[PDB]
Amino acid sequence: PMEEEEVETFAFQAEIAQLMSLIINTFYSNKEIFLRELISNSSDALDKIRYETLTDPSKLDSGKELHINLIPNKQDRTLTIVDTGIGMTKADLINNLGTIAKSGTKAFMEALQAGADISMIGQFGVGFYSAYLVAEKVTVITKHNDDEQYAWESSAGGSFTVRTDTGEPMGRGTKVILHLKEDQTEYLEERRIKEIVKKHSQFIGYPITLFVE
Repeated sequence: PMEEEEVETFAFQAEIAQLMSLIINTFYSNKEIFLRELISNSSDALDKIRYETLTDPSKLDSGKELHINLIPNKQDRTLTIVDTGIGMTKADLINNLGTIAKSGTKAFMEALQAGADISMIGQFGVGFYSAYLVAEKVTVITKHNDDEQYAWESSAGGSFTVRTDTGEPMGRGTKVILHLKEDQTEYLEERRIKEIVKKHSQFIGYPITLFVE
């Protein structure tokens, strides 16, 4: 018979929701920043796992490769960004960069002592939301070794849903699926992608691969 997947609906915090409204209902010229910020999330996520392995190498069972993969789908009108980073936990998903702000990143304190550098955008509620400059809806599927695989999703409107993901398991890392707006079909070209990544993501200490259909 059918299975009833568990679902949970939350609302964006007041100022975040208004920011979401601002982004979508206002025209911006330099929309291309979306890729730079999203790549930063992936690299920072890779830095998280990078530092995990020095103190606990067994976290690499779910994957040792550290890279960013771009998968454009010209037929679906979707741009998929996948990384093999630390992945996100149910806590990190809901307490994302935006909900927790001006509170101070707790992990950063102990991470600093472990020898970690400042490369963890987990508080600044601005970078991640750049996805809505090009996409109408973004879904983020992630799994962290210490947690299950979850799917976060929202079409703005002040609300967002989270659910346990029964789909394809990535092992470890982050999968962000951007549903680009109809007027944003330019970012489905392999050339346009390279244009942005070379320019904005040139100083990435990890391999970047674009899968061109």
